[PDB]
Amino acid sequence: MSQSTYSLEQLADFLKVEFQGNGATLLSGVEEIEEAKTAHITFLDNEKYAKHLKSSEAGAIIISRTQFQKYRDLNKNFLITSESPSLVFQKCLELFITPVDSGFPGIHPTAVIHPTAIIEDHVCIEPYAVVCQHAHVGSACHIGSGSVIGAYSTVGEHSYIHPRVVIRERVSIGKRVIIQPGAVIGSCGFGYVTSAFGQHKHLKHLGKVIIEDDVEIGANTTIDRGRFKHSVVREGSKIDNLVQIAHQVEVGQHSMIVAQAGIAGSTKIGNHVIIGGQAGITGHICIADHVIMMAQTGVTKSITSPGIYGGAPARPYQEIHRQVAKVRNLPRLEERIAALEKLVQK
Amino acid sequence: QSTYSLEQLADFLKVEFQGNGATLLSGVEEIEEAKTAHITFLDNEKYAKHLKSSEAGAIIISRTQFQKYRDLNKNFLITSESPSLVFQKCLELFITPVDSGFPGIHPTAVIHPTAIIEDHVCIEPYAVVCQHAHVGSACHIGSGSVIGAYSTVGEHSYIHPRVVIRERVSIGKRVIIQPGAVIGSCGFGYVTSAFGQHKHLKHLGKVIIEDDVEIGANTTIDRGRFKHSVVREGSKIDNLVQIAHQVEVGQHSMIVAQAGIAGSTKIGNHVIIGGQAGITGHICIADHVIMMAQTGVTKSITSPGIYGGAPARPYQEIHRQVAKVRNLPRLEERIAALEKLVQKLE
Amino acid sequence: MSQSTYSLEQLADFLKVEFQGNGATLLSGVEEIEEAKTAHITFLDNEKYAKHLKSSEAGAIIISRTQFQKYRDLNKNFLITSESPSLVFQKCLELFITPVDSGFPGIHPTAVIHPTAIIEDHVCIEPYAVVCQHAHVGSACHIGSGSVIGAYSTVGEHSYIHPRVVIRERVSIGKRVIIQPGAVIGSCGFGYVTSAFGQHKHLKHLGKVIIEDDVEIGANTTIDRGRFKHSVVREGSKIDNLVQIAHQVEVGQHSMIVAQAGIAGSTKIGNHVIIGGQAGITGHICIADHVIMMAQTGVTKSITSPGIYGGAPARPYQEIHRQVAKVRNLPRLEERIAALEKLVQ
Ligand SMILES: CC(=O)N[C@H]1[C@@H](OP(=O)(O)OP(=O)(O)OC[C@H]2O[C@@H](n3ccc(=O)[nH]c3=O)[C@H](O)[C@@H]2O)O[C@H](CO)[C@@H](O)[C@@H]1O
Ligand SMILES: CCCCCCCCCCCCCCCC(=O)O
Ligand SMILES: CCCCCCCCCCCCCCCC(=O)O
Ligand SMILES: CCCCCCCCCCCCCCCC(=O)O
Repeated sequence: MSQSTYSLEQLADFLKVEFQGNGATLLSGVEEIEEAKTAHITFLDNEKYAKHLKSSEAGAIIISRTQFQKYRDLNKNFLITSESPSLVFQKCLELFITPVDSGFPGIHPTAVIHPTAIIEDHVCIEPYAVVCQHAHVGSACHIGSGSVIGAYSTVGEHSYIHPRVVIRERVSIGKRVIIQPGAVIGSCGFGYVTSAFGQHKHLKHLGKVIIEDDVEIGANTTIDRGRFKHSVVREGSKIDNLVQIAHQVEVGQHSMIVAQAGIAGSTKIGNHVIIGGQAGITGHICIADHVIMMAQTGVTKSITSPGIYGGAPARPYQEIHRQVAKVRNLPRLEERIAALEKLVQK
Repeated sequence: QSTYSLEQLADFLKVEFQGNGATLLSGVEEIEEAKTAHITFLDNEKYAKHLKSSEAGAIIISRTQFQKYRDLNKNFLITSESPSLVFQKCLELFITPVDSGFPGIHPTAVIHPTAIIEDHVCIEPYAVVCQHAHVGSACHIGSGSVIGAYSTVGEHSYIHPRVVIRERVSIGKRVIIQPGAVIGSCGFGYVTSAFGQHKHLKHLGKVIIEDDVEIGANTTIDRGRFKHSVVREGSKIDNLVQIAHQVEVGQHSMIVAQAGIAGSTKIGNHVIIGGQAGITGHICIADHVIMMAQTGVTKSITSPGIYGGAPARPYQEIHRQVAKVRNLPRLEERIAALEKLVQKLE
Repeated sequence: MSQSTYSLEQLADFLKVEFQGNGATLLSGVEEIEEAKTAHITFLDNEKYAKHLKSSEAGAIIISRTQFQKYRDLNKNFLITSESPSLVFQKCLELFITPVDSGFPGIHPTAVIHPTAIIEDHVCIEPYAVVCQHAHVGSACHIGSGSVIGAYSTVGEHSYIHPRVVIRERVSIGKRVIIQPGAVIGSCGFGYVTSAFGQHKHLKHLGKVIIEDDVEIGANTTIDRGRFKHSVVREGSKIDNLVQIAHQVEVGQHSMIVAQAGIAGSTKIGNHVIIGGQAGITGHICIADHVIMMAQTGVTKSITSPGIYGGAPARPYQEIHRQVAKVRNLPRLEERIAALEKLVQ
């Protein structure tokens, strides 16, 4: 059974949103548009859902103003918003599954905080978390169970650090950053001096890592500091689980890096970039703004222009689509040769 | 340390032997490396090289492979069961397992007043059990592990140190979780805005880990927005694997290390995923499908059998295409052999 | 707070190095060769750069004696060394940026140490680290916050273990070994016996993990133990972030494994081997000494002689470079066929 029941109108009012349809319609859960039934709230998200909308049995559909002007004649209950539909849907989702926390509010007796560390107002620090010398945790932060905030590291207001995250020394974490469990920020970069015919001597890496506002970093993802320059991750970028970011990597604004991709040292990535799952980018190159790399891409040279790329080495997608096809067509090209090899006349 | 004779072993294992029964054995070893004091085993068409000239004092072997080598004057232990399983029986005679030496519930374990901890459970130093969690009987919760809000761990499960189990996770019976794993990380899903900017969505689905599942070190399993992610019973998952939001892994399936499945993909029962393979989201993998290491699965696999390559094709077809790509200089030379016969002048 | 400025001459005296140029030149930081300004010390270690040298604006360039001869005519401030310019550069770096510890000296009161664990002199153990029955921490070792040192595991003198590393039971860690946060040393190997109905039997692992001296291991890298014999990483090898080292893998000496690479069971890597980022190596094979594997390599067969290998399946550099070129050429190739086929024989 469900947690709550709402009428269309009651919910529209709660959401400070407009509605069209039957205000007395009863709503008791959420569902994706292709599976929603009378009782369900759903949303339309701007894709080929034309016929997904007409055939929708949902009791309430969250739709933007522009999209509603186009489907005004349809006999459906709409919740009409100026915000993005998915975001308003999120608000409806949390009426049915309320978000929950660990049950340890404020600073826990077992939190270890260095006397020189500065903790601001209204912060939560969970069991066994460690805050090292001269660190600075901004107001309304959450430091999860057993996380380490390293020496001289700053954490901007409203950031949410999950359990067992390690933030090493000299790391700048911006406002409203979300780090999932098991991330390591400011691990030493993979750089050495070579000696005695190939033996490798450790170099101390003294660069920072700068994590700007509204950045998210996924579970077990590792971000290496530069040797003397900073690794940076700019505003609004999101980074999925299990990603390697190497020393002195720059990742521009509102970029996205999907699980298990890796970027080698000293590479810059532009703004509005998508790096697909398991892709890899060599060191010492650049990726332009608005580039999209397909999963499992291997980037060997700089990309200087926007568009989709894939393969290894990466090529513009038109080129590798062609490549895969010509390769698959090899036997048919060989029978084409053998037939033309048969013609050996006088 | 103890010692066993060939007859003294055959009788314990309840197995038939052949050779010198008074032979003295004192350990296990790999077929190539085993001397007189060593028990070994054969379980390959591709390890037969090392049998003809082995020095083991006992060779565990199947009724099938025995038919090839019974003429050889080696000491055998012949089984109608898995040679490797019987091998394990011998190995567990010579090496004992060892624990931390922190029995029961440690004084430093933080258990929220509203959590339920059953009987005969071990919770190691600095582990944190959050509100309304249920830890079943005969469980082991490793040092510094987190058991999130409203999460349950079925009886006889084993959570290694520094594992993070987040909110509303269901861990089934006799599950083993290796160190560093993160169960119930947030799925990589965002709301894109007017200016290409990405808005965080709290993911509120469950992760359901069924009975007998094992999960490797530093592996990450994401939860769906509101629908569930599932790893069905029997499935074994290796190190450094990404399991994305709302993925469903069928029963008795294997996912090898560094492999990755993208959001909303369903994997059938008895599927093997070779290492470093990635599979795209929103597709289906049929039961009994085997993906080779480094496979790149772009489209749903409808039929069972072995697949490999990127894009994924059946074994026979990629093996073929690898051969035909290798043969391109030959193919071009026979075009040069043909562009030379333009000697057709008049 | 090292807002510090030194003179080129002071620098040279500190470093014990010859200089060419204005000794009064004021240096107040470090920079990479193509960005260095008059306030900046930089270095040239690779001839791969050197094109940035002629135009360089650095207030000092750390250079070798050979390179000086090559570039003598030039009007630059040089610090001339018989050592590695990158190792001399490091001494300058450390002059402007000072390493910082956590500020938790010695053994922190909240460290759990089993009555049967052995702790030597001058050891740091940080808040909430856990040391199990019969473990051994060497002299002058650092055990970072919340790290676990498992049952009967030894950590050799002068090792540095960062926060939340899990060192499991029966792991030997050598001298001077560094382990970045989150690595897991001694997880169970991935070993099973699939039954007729399709179900998979867990095989208990009781072998060990041996990490030799001067080895380094990256963040969240995971090194599994063997069914009955040890996984081993030999002297001076450096393993990057997020790597899979399976059960019974042996890594030789002075080898390097770049991030996300992976190696399957019972595989042998020789000495002075480089495995590139994201590369993958099957089980039960060997890689010869002095082999270089390109990034994203898929090695399916043993490499038995030295050199450079790339692609998936891996081939020597020559065969793989040629293959890419020939695949790249298929439209041009069938174009030659398209021209041929319009014969009227
Ligand atoms: C993959 C990648 O991107 N770089 C690799 C390469 O870097 P490489 O040796 O080229 O230089 P690194 O990036 O390691 O050194 C740090 C910085 O020094 C600067 N610099 C380098 C040489 C020089 O003569 N003058 C100078 O100013 C470079 O711009 C670099 O950003 O070999 C190192 C040897 O272990 C690895 O750590 C690095 O991962
Ligand atoms: C140049 C080799 C050809 C194949 C294409 C390879 C693309 C590069 C993949 C490297 C993975 C990046 C991992 C980061 C490692 C690090 O630098 O610390
Ligand atoms: C169309 C894709 C081209 C290549 C095919 C390779 C399959 C993709 C591999 C990606 C694996 C990573 C999945 C995690 C995704 C996530 O968490 O959002
Ligand atoms: C066509 C041949 C397949 C492609 C080549 C892939 C080479 C192997 C890549 C996977 C590495 C396996 C490491 C996983 C460790 C483990 O088994 O636990």
